[PDB]
Amino acid sequence: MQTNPYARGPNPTAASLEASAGPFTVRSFTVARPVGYGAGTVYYPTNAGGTVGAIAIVPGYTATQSSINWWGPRLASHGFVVITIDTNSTLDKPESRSSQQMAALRQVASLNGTSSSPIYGKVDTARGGVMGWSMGGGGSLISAANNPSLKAAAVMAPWHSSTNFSSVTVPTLIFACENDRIAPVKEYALPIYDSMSLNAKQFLEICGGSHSCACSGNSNQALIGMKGVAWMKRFMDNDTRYSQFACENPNSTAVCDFRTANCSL
Repeated sequence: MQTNPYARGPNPTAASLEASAGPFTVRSFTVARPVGYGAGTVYYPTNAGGTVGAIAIVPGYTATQSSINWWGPRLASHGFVVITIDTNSTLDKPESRSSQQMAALRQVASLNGTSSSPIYGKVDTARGGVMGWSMGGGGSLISAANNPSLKAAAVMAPWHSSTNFSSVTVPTLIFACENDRIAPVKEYALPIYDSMSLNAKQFLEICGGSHSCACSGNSNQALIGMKGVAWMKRFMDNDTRYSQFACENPNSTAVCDFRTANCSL
């Protein structure tokens, strides 16, 4: 029997985590009046078996929700309320993306207390997570720095005007793309990872990836999805059942570099 209040769903295996969807049934609606950000889509489970944490995903420079949508149903199907946003302007900088990301999390908490919302009472507004691609990745790390109460972060090919994230205390997973030319691994992703000192962290380089190696439609949704859901489950939920999936080398040929620190089983 489970003793962790935040644990949801059954014992996972690599198979169930590598699938395209988890145990729960996902529905999705469109925020009719976004507050603090451009637009948004809310993915959520109908049968999580209790309230779940909320995750907000921000796309990159020039990009929109379609570049990151594949995360919403994948995460929500495993017991999360996921909001994929568009920014006020696709040119918004990483700092602005942090504000809009956090605003998207606040709106999800507002909607949680709205009787007409489909996520009415389905979100534990005290457990929030941040994700993003490229400049949205940089904005997610900024969100973690400014908001240490967030429970987890996971970013793809992160870009920011600075690589100094030594103050981040939130557990942060970084997907890096080997052949990234817009945010080269050895100049952004990896220097960002090594900078962090006060958190559990993981750096996972996808072999032969371009800047969008983790975007919607990539050929590694089994691994990147397994590791993203595992990380969020492990740290947003205290789900030690996901400890090995989150903390250990997946020994996958799709990975060209793996590093992790302070990831406790």
